[PDB]
Amino acid sequence: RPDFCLEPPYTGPCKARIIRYFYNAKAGLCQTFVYGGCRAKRNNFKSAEDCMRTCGGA
Repeated sequence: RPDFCLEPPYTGPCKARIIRYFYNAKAGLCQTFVYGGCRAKRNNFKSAEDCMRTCGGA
């Protein structure tokens, strides 16, 4: 698995609130969180599917 698969949910400096998903290594699966709306990191997906296709083990 990559390193980015373990990044924290970085909302960004934007004060907006947008439901996004991320691989959460601290749970071991793809989960939802609130994201800001700028400076999206690698640890940021549009669905659990897409997260899985990207980083879902193998």
